[PDB]
Amino acid sequence: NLKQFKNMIQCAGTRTWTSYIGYGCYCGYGGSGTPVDELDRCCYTHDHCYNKAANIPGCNPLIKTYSYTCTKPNITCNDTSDSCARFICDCDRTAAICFASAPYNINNIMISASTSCQ
Amino acid sequence: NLKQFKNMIQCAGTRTWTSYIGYGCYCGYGGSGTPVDELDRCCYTHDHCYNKAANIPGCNPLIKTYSYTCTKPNITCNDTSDSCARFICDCDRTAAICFASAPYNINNIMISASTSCQ
Ligand SMILES: [Cl-]
Ligand SMILES: [Cl-]
Repeated sequence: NLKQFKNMIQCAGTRTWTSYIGYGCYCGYGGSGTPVDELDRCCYTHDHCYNKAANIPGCNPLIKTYSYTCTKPNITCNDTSDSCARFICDCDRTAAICFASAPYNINNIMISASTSCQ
Repeated sequence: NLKQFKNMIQCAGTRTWTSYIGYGCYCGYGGSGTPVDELDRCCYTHDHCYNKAANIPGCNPLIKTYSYTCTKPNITCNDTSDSCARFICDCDRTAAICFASAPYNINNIMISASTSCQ
């Protein structure tokens, strides 16, 4: 679920979830336009991943509790049988690692209302 | 913000927000397909409202705190000057009221993976 995604974020990276709350055109709730950079691209993919999760029976991306472990900075998704669980854990793990590896452009914090996200 | 929306939900209606965590094709996170009914259309509109809220400077739908009052079952949005606050409070008030007046088809709970939402 979301609380797990937040912990995965700090597991895999140096920045916590709050630094992404309002980044670019896609980090944080919804969004539109072209993802401004790699990081934004990360959030763009994650949004879609969550959308697809809904296409799975009894699967809610924000409340679904999955199984995972953190051996800082390593994240491991343990689910195999529970498809919904494995799918969402993958979404989050992917995003968490993506966030960690991508550069954070302070120039792109707060642009969702600018030409950039049109 | 989201916490204010939850309270608005039980202010205006009988059912609380948990009642709308996994309903139709659009209640809850994201969604796709055709809203199956009135209630689902309520959620469909809200989602769009939130994602339009981003096109406002310093406006994040999930964390922006606005001014509102609840005189059960009446919700009043107080903001005039703070455009972001005013716009978002409206999104939430509209949804909250829409949820209250719309019928709750239990038959439409858990269908996001079915043919209904494609
Ligand atoms: Cl398993
Ligand atoms: Cl005011």
